[PDB]
Amino acid sequence: TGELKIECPHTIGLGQGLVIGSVELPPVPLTQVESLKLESSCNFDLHTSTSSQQPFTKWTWEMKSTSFQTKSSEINLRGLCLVPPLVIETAARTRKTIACFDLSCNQTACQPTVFLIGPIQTCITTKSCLLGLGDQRIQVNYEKTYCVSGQLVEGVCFNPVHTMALSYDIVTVMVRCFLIAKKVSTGDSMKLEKSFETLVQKTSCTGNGFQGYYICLVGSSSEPLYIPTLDDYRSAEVLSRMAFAPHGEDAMRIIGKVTGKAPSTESSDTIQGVAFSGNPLYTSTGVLTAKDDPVYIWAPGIIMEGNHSVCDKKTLPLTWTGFIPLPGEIE
Ligand SMILES: *[C@@H]1O[C@H](CO)[C@@H](O[C@@H]2O[C@H](CO)[C@@H](O[C@@H]3O[C@H](CO)[C@@H](O)[C@H](O[C@H]4O[C@H](CO)[C@@H](O)[C@H](O)[C@@H]4O)[C@@H]3O)[C@H](O)[C@H]2NC(C)=O)[C@H](O)[C@H]1NC(C)=O
Ligand SMILES: *[C@@H]1O[C@H](CO)[C@@H](O[C@@H]2O[C@H](CO)[C@@H](O)[C@H](O)[C@H]2NC(C)=O)[C@H](O)[C@H]1NC(C)=O
Repeated sequence: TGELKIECPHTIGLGQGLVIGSVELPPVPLTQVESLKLESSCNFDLHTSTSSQQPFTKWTWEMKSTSFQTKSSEINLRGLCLVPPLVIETAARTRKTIACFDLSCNQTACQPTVFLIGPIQTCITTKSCLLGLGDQRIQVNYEKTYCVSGQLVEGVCFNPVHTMALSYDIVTVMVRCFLIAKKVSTGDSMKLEKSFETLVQKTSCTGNGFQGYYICLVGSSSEPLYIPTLDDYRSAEVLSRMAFAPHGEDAMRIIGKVTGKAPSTESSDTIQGVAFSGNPLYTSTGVLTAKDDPVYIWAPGIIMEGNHSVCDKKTLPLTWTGFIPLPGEIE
């Protein structure tokens, strides 16, 4: 039994906050990954979006005798954290709970990371409940916070700044973000990879057309944070940490550079990365930055290219976990 801890605040407050928790489970063989279904015995209202079938290009490597053979094909996965637009943003109002997983994989095995997001009211209704994923049971524990006004962060009770203007103590908090595909008809407002390129590039990249955004939750509970929100200091912070740690923040053995075709029907290579063996470390899921219409990739045993300074064959991860410093008061 794994443990997914939810830190519950003393009050609901302004209504629009969500709780979030997550746990990384033990390795399962690859052949079992396509069968994985999240089950819930919990007394909450599961959003059905994530358990539908979702098309991915599977990209894999084998030793050959540069010394690699890669290949790819299109498959359907279910239960992954591909959250539709507005679902997280309006979950406090709809009273919907999002439960989904990401995959961190080597060639032969995957560690699912289960994410649970939902309304703060769940803390009134629920002390503990169970999720299942394949053969693993997950104990969700809702636990009331030691603090009076904030959250337990690095063993310290902390409340961040709230005002919209400019004016403190500084505490480093966890941020968890989910990639959302969202197109507009006209212009470049949703061209997410262009935002990264302005932050970390010298010269002009021609074709990074992916349209979407990240939706993030800060700490154990917060209102959703949209990335990018141009004049928000927290958005700026998350983007900068993403730009320097594109596979998130926290033995794996690097073998070499690999390329491949995504989707597999492409005549030439559209993706690159670094093949590895040993313990999976980063998530193995992302989207090509080059296509407006998302091309989703699952690349077990390969760290797909996420360096924003590169122009071609790069990706954005489906989920991203890191840390940002927040100004506020320790109490
Ligand atoms: C992908 O990652 C997975 C998980 O990280 C990894 O598979 C695991 O590898 C370890 C070690 O390579 C396996 O450990 C074995 O566990 C059994 C359980 O009873 C032990 O009995 C074994 O012990 C013997 O082997 C050791 C070899 O050094 C000795 O020190 C020891 O005294 C024993 O003789 C053994 O350690 C584990 O079972 C698997 N896990 C899974 C889920 O299959 C895998 O190697 C990674 N894949 C790649 C391609 O890198
Ligand atoms: C991210 O990508 C850029 C461009 O490929 C890499 O920048 C080069 O890095 C080498 C060694 O650090 C330098 O000698 C080159 O002059 C750099 N070129 C440019 C255009 O900046 C960068 O190292 C990559 N970051 C990684 C792999 O972490």
